[PDB]
Amino acid sequence: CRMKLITAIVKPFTLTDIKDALEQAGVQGMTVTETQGFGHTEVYRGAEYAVDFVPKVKIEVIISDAQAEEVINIIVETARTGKVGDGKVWMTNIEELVRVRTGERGEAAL
Amino acid sequence: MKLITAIVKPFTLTDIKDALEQAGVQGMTVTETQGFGHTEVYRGAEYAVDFVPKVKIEVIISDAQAEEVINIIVETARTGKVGDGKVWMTNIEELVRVRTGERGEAAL
Amino acid sequence: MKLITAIVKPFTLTDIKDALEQAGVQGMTVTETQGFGHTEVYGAEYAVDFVPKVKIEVIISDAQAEEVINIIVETARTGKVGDGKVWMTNIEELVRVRTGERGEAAL
Repeated sequence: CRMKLITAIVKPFTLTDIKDALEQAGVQGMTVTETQGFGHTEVYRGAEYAVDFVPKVKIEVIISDAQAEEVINIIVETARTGKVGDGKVWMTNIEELVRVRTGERGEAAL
Repeated sequence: MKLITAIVKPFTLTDIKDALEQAGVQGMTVTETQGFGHTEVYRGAEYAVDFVPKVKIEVIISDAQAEEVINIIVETARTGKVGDGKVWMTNIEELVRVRTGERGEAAL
Repeated sequence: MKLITAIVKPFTLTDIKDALEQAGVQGMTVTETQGFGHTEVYGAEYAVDFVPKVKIEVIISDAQAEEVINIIVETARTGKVGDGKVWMTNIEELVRVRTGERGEAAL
């Protein structure tokens, strides 16, 4: 069983819907971090400073390769609003996974 | 090169930092992140109203040390109570030190 | 498809974004993160000192990966310790949320 990390950067107000849709599908362990994209600029002692940012959330969930397609579609179809900046979803390969409490590995750790 | 990522209870953070230093492992970075533990309805929409604070720690380590870094994090983050989190490894295909331009193992 | 990640000093952020933008590279996201700089106990130790950094991530094709890495390395460099690191990880699937485009079409 091959592990995969699904990462998505989406608009913040889609978070709860994304959570609920993944829970409904038996997918748990989602974590979320606040992040930013860029929208003008100002100068101060030799550096440029953006004064305008777009708030996003980065969500991550770990699942088996067999669920990956389903999970990606759930996130995409739930995060979409039709406006620019709806975000991206990408997959990365996980070579080893350990559940801290039990020491379980692989599928036993999902 | 390998990236070790772990999401653990916040209060284990500097025990983990100390344990990795003792094993000669440095370069850790930490970001605050949230898990989920309840939901509220407001105008036909659902809003998560309950989050669990965690920290996301990342360390870049040679393949030779990857397994002991994983097991050091696991034993030090472990409380036995639920929510202890997870540790995982992803492959790094290129690594560069910004200041010197060194690449690969020279960049650790 | 490749993910470029960099931990850099926070005052380089908009310069790096400017440089990448001039090279036609878009989609950068940035997250505040912390490195370590003394300690007291409470029964666990507690570090009272952290060094602020910014994590930047940009997704690019294999073809541009080396250009992007050098732009970030060159723009983020100050010459003083703590300048950070840049690393590349493989992306196996990429989807643009608004359209459903995949792969190269999702950049």
